[PDB]
Amino acid sequence: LPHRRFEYKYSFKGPHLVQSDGTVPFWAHAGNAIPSSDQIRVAPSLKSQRGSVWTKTKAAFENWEVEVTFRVTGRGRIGADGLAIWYAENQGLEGPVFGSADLWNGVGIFFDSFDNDGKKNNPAIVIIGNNGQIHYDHQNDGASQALASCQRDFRNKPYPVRAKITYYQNTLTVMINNGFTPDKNDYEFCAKVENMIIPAQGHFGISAATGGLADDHDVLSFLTFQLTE
Ligand SMILES: OC[C@H]1O[C@H](O)[C@@H](O)[C@@H](O)[C@@H]1O
Ligand SMILES: [Ca+2]
Ligand SMILES: [Ca+2]
Repeated sequence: LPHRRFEYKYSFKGPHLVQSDGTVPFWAHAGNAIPSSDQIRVAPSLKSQRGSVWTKTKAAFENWEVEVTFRVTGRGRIGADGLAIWYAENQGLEGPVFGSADLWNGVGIFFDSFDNDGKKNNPAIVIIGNNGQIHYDHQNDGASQALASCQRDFRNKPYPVRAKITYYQNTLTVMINNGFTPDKNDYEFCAKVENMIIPAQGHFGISAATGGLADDHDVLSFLTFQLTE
């Protein structure tokens, strides 16, 4: 078991998430994301929305863990498009990849709500690495570019869904609390990538998008911990 050190500079949470100036401390928000005291609505349930929130400053942790609490809520059985969790060399405040910049250097964990390839494998959670030379394949839900994935339904759960994403000793693990209980700590293994290399310094990010179909994409909290052996 590795030691965890909470890092506030790379985190945000309620109940006073937003500053009077409408800014969230230590983070930058772009597009149509709305920051409020309880939560940030990265993408609203309106057509064609892009939202992102990124850390202002880079983090340089050999090992790290991230816990994100989010709600994806939609009227339909089918919703779009999803939310992305980022660790990349540069801020991807705006762009076509779930509200963020494409051709990133780093890893994106995509919570893809919409089955763009008609394989009936969505919603899905997809880990996609990148060195800045790959154009994300939105039409194929990046099936061809995925390092790992699991099928998990994060839409319309009674409690907030929690994602625990750990980078420790070169291994990237994603644990999911699928929001069926009031226990914060009930986690189920979703996917992992072994022996994976990512940039020494990076920005943490969360982004969401909509198209023809829209869901409200909400992040209650983003928590970052440095990890040590
Ligand atoms: O929102 C779902 C779907 O809506 C439209 O069909 C397009 O904008 C797609 O890119 C998007 O995936
Ligand atoms: Ca998709
Ligand atoms: Ca699919």
